[PDB]
Amino acid sequence: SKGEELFTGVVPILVELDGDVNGHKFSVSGEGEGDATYGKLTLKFICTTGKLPVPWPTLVTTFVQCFSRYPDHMKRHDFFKSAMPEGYVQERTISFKDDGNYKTRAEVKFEGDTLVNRIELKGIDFKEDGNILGHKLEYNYNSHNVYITADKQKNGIKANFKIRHNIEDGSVQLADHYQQNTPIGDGPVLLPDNHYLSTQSALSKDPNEKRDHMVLLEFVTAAGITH
Repeated sequence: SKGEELFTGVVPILVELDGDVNGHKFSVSGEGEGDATYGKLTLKFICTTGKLPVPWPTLVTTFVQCFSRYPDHMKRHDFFKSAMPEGYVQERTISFKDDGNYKTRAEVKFEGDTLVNRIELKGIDFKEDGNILGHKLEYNYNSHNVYITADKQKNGIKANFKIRHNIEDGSVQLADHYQQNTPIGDGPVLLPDNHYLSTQSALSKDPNEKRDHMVLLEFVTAAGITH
């Protein structure tokens, strides 16, 4: 795609989120850069409203799959880059097993040469002292498969996957994800064959940062198609 060519080098990224989870209103700003050649993301996020009222890991999937590494032979399946620069809408329902849900609506597009992800997040029916509002999740992140399918009537894609958040007692908090993406612009976009994105993420802290924050290093490769 034409859009593919926008990602051959390192691209600056901005993430802005406004959230309301059980009436706790918050905002997050993130900065960093992506190198889709290597499937690579590096960002730092700051909660600009004070303390983040949910655990940082729960927001990772919400906080730019255009930076996934599509192998050359899978170029024709890369919806995400094909929608650029005009971008795509990304909507999800994230269901935390036996707890509440997030519903997110985001727009991912270029502002100049910077790739931007603007998100509105709404969370409801969380348990006051469950794993989310009670901050019982470990500060770490597992490796997942994101299963993608074409959504032809929307000129886009769907994704369905399970995220596992480790709980501090050694257990796991499942977060079922259902996702739909829709292009914004009028250029042709790629409608993929079934495939998945294999993810890995490492969370850290900046030792000199006293605001509530998250440093994220993530690698994602598309897979599941041989030719």
